[PDB]
Amino acid sequence: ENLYFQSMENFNNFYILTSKELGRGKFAVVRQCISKSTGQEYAAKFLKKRRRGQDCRAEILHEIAVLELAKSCPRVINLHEVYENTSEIILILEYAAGGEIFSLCLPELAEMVSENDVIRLIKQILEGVYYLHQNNIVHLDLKPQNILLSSIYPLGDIKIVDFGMSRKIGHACELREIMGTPEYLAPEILNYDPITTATDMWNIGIIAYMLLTHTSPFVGEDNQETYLNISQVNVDYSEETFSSVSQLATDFIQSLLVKNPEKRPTAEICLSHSWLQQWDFENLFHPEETSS
Ligand SMILES: O=C(O)CSc1ncnc2cc(-c3cc4ccccc4s3)sc12
Repeated sequence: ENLYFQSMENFNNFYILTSKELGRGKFAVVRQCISKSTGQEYAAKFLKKRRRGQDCRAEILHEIAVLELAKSCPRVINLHEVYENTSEIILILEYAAGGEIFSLCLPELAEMVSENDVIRLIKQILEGVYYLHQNNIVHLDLKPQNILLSSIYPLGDIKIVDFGMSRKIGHACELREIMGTPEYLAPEILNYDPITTATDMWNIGIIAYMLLTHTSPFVGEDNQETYLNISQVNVDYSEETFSSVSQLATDFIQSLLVKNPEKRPTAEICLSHSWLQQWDFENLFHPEETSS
């Protein structure tokens, strides 16, 4: 195999890895790096070209092609550079210093996140997913671990990451598809129904539910119970779980967590939801009744 991307010798001339390991999966590791020339921080993602006995360089090229298309969208993590060695393709990504939005979904941080914050983060996620869907990209892995923040103190802006599972509308629900984290899989995936933009909208429903309740809508004692919860759309909307959650947020979640993907609103329709309509109080409102 000949290498396509910039050499490893150039990587090590231009960047130094730091002792901050950001992430590790079976066939990928993310490590913080610093430009030796500017001191700017980046995330270096090391993708193995050989996985499960399969040559994956074509799939990695398709993933880079999707990041490259979304680089005008500030809700999507930006790709800076690409390097390659014998076993890895290395993505130099924008560093999202706040880490995962998942942290905001733990009971511990609940008291540090307002309704205002949750409304803004969901609006920013919808802006990203709107942009992807207008370009016929379905992300298909929008778990809260795949939405990052530019900062937590104070609360910054969202960055969608990890286009490993992304496809076009109408692609087959193959073996890769049906191997997400069980609790985050849409009902149409459990039924090997075809890929829809509606699958991402299901996941935005889950993210809102988790930010607002600090609980998982679908997870059970075991995968069997998780799969029953999803396939039956068995969701806890109890007075105890929702005592401090507004009706408008409940409406937003309930419009997305529906079994039939065709009944879920689009990203565009979600951006017009009454829950997300808020006036910045520091701006001067111009009413319908003019002074003239
Ligand atoms: O998985 C991927 O496809 C890319 S992951 C990634 N990309 C860009 N910037 C950051 C910052 C991270 C952070 C993770 C983490 C964990 C603890 C404290 C701070 C942080 S900041 S992960 C990441």
